[PDB]
Amino acid sequence: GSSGSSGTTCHTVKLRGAPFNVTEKNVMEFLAPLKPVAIRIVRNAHGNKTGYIFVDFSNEEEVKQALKCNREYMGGRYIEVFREKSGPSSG
Repeated sequence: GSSGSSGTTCHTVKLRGAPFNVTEKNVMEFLAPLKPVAIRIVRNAHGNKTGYIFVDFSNEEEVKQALKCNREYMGGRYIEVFREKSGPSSG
């Protein structure tokens, strides 16, 4: 209703290029030593991990550092980290 006001959002990071045997653990060790708040795995329509994992953090730093770990390899596939400007996605 005629809204629109900039407001710092909850920093969020996205991870893609993960195998089928990927879990919250892998993400933790991948994002480590950083420690996120909640690791939400993108479950496609038919429930399937299609190279996509939403991870949130407490302080911006943790996130800013998360980007550092770019062009990495875990599980058995190339991973690409991206900073989600918006932030929240679920709902």
